[PDB]
Formats: sequence, C-alpha cells, structure tokens
Amino acid sequence: GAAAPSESIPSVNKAWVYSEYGKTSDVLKFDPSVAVPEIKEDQVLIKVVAASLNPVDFKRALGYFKDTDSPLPTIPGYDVAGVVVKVGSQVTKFKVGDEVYGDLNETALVNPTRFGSLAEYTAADERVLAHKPKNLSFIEAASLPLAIETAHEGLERAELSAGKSVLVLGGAGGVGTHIIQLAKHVFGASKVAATASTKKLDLLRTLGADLAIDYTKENFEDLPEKFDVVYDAVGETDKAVKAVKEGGKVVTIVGPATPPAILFVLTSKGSVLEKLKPYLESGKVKPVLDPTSPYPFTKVVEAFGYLESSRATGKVVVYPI
Ligand SMILES: NC(=O)C1=CN([C@@H]2O[C@H](COP(=O)(O)OP(=O)(O)OC[C@H]3O[C@@H](n4cnc5c(N)ncnc54)[C@H](OP(=O)(O)O)[C@@H]3O)[C@@H](O)[C@H]2O)C=CC1
Ligand SMILES: CC[C@H]1OC(C)=C(O)C1=O
Repeated sequence: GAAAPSESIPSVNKAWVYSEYGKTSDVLKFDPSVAVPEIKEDQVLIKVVAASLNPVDFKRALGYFKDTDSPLPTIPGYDVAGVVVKVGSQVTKFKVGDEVYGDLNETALVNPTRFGSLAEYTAADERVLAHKPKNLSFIEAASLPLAIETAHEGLERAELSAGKSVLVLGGAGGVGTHIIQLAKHVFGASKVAATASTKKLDLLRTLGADLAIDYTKENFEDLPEKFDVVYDAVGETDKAVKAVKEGGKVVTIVGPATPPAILFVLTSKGSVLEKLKPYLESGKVKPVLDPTSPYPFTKVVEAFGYLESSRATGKVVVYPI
C-alpha cells in the first residue's frame, strides 16, 4: 500500500445531502458535485462501496440532535464499507488498498461528521475502522457496524456472561438481530428470549432465540419467567423493568429510561469489530439483510422511507455506490 497518485483522488463527487432539517422525503437531495472531505492526520479516505442506513440518520435529519450536531448541510450515513485510498500521517493500522468497514461517528450524537457514507468517498477516523473479513461481501460488512457494536456494548453494560438469561425486546431489527446472535454465540447465554410480530418468529429462532414471543398476541411482562438481563431495543422500559430478576440488569437504547433501566448511546470503535472478527469469519455470527437490500444509490430516498416504516428485518443497505 504505497500512496495513490494524488491526482487520482477526486476533489468532488456524488452524494446525498440535506441543507435543512426535516423528513427525508422532503429534504434529502442528490447532489452530483459535492466536496470530497480532506482527511485529518488520524483519518483515512475511503472509496465507498456500500453503506447502511440506521434510524439515527433520519432522527438526526429531523433535527433531534441539533444542539450538538455538525453544521449543515449534511451528507448522511454512519455505516461504511469500502477501500482505503489515502492515509493520514498519524495512521498506523491501515494502508492504501485495505478493505475496511466501520461506523464513522465515534459519538453518534456529538459532532458526527458533515461528510457521511452516502457519498462516493468519505473520511474516517482510524479508531472507528476494522479490516473487512474476507468472507463477507461489502454489502454484508456495511450492514454491521453501528448495529453490532450497539448490541455488543448493551450486553456488556448489562453484564451478560455465561449461563445467564436474556430477553430482547425488538429481536428482528438491525440491532435486535445482533443482540440475539451475540447473546447466544458470544456471551454464552443459557436462554435467549426475544419479541417480534407473528411472521418474524422463525427468524428469531434461527438467529439463536430459544423462545420467540409474538408481541401482537401476548405480553412478555406478564409471563412468570424473569430474566437476568433485559435489553430493550424498542422503547418499552416501563414493561422491561417488570421482566427482570432482582439484581438483574435492564438496558435500553431508546430513551427515556425508567430506573432501574439505563439508557446509553454506543461508542463506535473498530476494536469491537476486531474482537468479533473470528465469529464473523466462522459464520457463528452472521449479517442480516432485509430482503429489499440492496438499494441502488439512486434509491436512497426509498431506502429511508422503508427504514422509517419501522418494519425492517435486519439491515437496509445501499449498493452500488
Ligand atoms: N442508543 C443507541 O446507541 C442506539 C439506538 N438505536 C435506536 O434503537 C432502535 C432500534 O434500532 P434498529 O434496530 O436499527 O431499528 P430497526 O428499524 O431496524 O427496527 C425495526 C424492527 O423493529 C421491530 N419492532 C418494532 N416495534 C416493535 C415492538 N413493539 N416489539 C418488538 N419488535 C418491534 C420490527 O419488527 P415487527 O415488524 O415484528 O414489529 C422491525 O423488525 C431505534 O429507535 C434506534 O434509533 C439504535 C442503535 C444505537
Ligand atoms: C436515543 C438514541 C439515539 O442515538 C442513536 C444511535 C439512535 O438511533 C438514537 O435515537
């Protein structure tokens, strides 16, 4: 990985951009000529191959986090997979030509980049990236970082460990599909229970749930079974706290959190992906893609509209970019 010829990297590129807050159907526009970000010394420039959408992208675009956002206009997209084309002078872990993936924003709600992953090129901090597993496609890799890292961090915050039981509220989404798989296959849970609607129960079982609960037909909090860990990925902490054993832990990623549940927001770290690499290489933990994925780069507004419906099964990914 010697440097690319500097004139081989463009200074403008195609991207999706919004200039004011609002609904993606209203504000998200394609721009054929936006600046390619200049890298800082601890960043790399990536030729984007694929990107995933996350709810944070649309919530951010609605202005929910305006007080700590970066300045508009914004090119959205946190999740990226692609190929390194330039490395900053303090970078040690990556070279030109490395295939990488990660969630661009170390702190999702505080100064996320102006120059996201829904663009042909993006700048990424070395610290948020990992080497792409050779057995995963770029679509598959792009689908992973924000969700899998949120799953991982919530389970560590809940102190999940071998032999314990866990209940996942929202098992079929981008995050929940990884909560299940990590809980069973990485954290050694004895029993994994998860909620979803009627047609999604078989998927939950396939991913590692021992008990799949149809929330449209029964109320988990009214079951006699109580769990060592409850991980809420929906926003139902009032009920979650009724399903935990005394001394157990309840975490949520959708606030506000009713004590004793806690709310956290993930920290994006390439080291987490690196820790998970063997499970990803062996197939013990798999990417989960929505059947409508991938969406071409022309169809980003439609991809957002689908994610905004709250019905995605696993991940919504944009490819080719
Ligand atoms: N705090 C943080 O760090 C983070 C927070 N988040 C937040 O967490 C939430 C989940 O994100 P993500 O997984 O990407 O979202 P998705 O849009 O991928 O979740 C969609 C899934 O939610 C399921 N679902 C919806 N309502 C319910 C319910 N009441 N019970 C069970 N399942 C339900 C749907 O299954 P069905 O069709 O069966 O209802 C669908 O499969 C979002 O609000 C997001 O903003 C996400 C990541 C990090
Ligand atoms: C309430 C958490 C906020 O942060 C992330 C990453 C989301 O998806 C949110 O809504």
